[PDB]
Amino acid sequence: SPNSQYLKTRILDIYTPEQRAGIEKSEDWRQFSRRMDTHFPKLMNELDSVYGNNEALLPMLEMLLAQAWQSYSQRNSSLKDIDIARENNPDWILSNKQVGGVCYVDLFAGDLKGLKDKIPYFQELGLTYLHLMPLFKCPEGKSDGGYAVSSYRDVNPALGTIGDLREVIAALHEAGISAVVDFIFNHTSNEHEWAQRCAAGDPLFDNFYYIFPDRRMPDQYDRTLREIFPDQHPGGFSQLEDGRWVWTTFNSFQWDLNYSNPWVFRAMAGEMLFLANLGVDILRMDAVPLIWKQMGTSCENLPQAHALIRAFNAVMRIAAPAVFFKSEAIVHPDQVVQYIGQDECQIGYNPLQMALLWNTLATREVNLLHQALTYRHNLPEHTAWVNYVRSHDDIGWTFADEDAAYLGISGYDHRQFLNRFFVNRFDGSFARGVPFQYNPSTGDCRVSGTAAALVGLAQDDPHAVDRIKLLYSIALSTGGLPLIYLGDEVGTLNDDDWSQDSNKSDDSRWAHRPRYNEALYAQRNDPSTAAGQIYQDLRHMIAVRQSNPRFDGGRLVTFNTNNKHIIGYIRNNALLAFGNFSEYPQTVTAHTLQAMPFKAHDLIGGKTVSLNQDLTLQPYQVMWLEIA
Repeated sequence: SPNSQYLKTRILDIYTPEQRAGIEKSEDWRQFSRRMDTHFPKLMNELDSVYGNNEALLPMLEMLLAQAWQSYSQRNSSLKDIDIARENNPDWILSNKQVGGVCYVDLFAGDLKGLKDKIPYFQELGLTYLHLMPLFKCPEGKSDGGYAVSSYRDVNPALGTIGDLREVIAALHEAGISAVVDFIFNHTSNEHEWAQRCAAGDPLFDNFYYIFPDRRMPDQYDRTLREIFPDQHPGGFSQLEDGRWVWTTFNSFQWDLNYSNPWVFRAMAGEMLFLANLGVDILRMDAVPLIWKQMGTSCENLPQAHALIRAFNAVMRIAAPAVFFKSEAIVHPDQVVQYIGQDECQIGYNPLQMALLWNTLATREVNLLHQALTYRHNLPEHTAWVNYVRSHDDIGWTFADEDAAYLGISGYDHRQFLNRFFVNRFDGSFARGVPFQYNPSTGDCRVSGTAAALVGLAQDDPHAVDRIKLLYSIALSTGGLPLIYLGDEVGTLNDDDWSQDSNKSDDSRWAHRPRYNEALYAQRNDPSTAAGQIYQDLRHMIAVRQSNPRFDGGRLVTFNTNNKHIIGYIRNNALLAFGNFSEYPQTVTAHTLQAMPFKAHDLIGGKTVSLNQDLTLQPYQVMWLEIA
């Protein structure tokens, strides 16, 4: 094994003796060299554990670090300031000041120039964090909504150019907003140069994917593979026109990159460095669990997958310290947290909390949510959750069967009910959702639909607006970076005309992917409209959250309310939150509140609340009570 000093002197060899002396004395090299010393041992250890005595490891690493230096050398000085800032403030992600949003550039604002025009609106809403959906080249028609990448460098012409993208990031940065983009590193589209060249038998792209001669290995692999999109194909493999079979976890036009090849890592680390230099603050690590395969296993959450993401982490610690990771691990809760670490993904989506928010609206019972908040919320130091109500994807019921069993709940049966309820196939259901990927061999099913459609706003349920307010309050107050699915703040309903479009007809997720609703955004300042009610509520909660330090950090302690319909938790021993999930008034008794101060200010309603008597919460009422 080499070391940091060794590789530094080999990196410098591209300069003639005269230049070398000037480079070694410079600021950029000093910082790069210092960071090499601090972080290279982690990088070496992580890559060694995956590749071992692979002949390609040394020369790949020298090539990678040579590019890391070039990349950091070129790096704009504005970004180097954020590098130093975040290097000295690892907990920036954990501040109550952070409130995030997500949107498609096309659907929300037409193009990138239009998105830039929407930046004053984001400031009005209070956003410090904006996730922009896949921006780069993708095949015509079906492309998993941008997640089948055909070019990591060529921006979608319908969205604009790379120059427009740079202007956006710069304008966002001026407005105090972090730019967040997808790092689609598990797979490319079948029309990507790498894909074509690999399949053509170009030796330069040998083993960039997993291509098999026949069904022998596919059949063996399929024994233990989960099916993500059963509607498209069975198992995890698709057949090429020449009869060969390729690894396709998702759609058949999405080919799994082969990380068992150390050159695929270098390739993707090179793409990561490019995104860093555009000024991306947070990379959303798409489909993290799938990047390592092994016969006999589910090819999910494998030790080598975690190792590799930690290798990517070290590359950023060396060449772009500002760049943080957002893990997309939509899996078992035990496996979800294993991606969250300072040396892996600093943050990650919190599907457990999200799925239970919706569960609790359906059952009216807080049990699973309480359990999850009690035992699975707190994280290691310098890490945070991304708490959300809805997203661009379907909802999966990813609670732990083991957890639910402790509460005498059958996981399988409960998911049957949830799916039936949220697609309006249970008596008296307020939800108006659409089935997604019903699998008849596994009984599994997911749910599409917007937040507003799932709470009952489409049929004007009198309780609808209060349900949205309740859900977002919890995402905003539990601890973690809250993410708003833009459009939710005005109660945007489904695109009910999704399925008659043949490019979308087999993908029900398009139902909750509607265009900018001009009518609802026009109503946002009108307190008589649902759009206005929702908007003022969320804006108020965003304001409170950002200005009140009782929300700071990601730690919480649950408070047993002794009412099965009411959630309770405490932040920083100073903010006590209650959330009523029943559509009827519900009471927290004087007996339960004995330890609390006699009176407390409620940041939601603005009133003083007397806690030395019974406390009756209105249907779906939320309280944020300052107790210290």
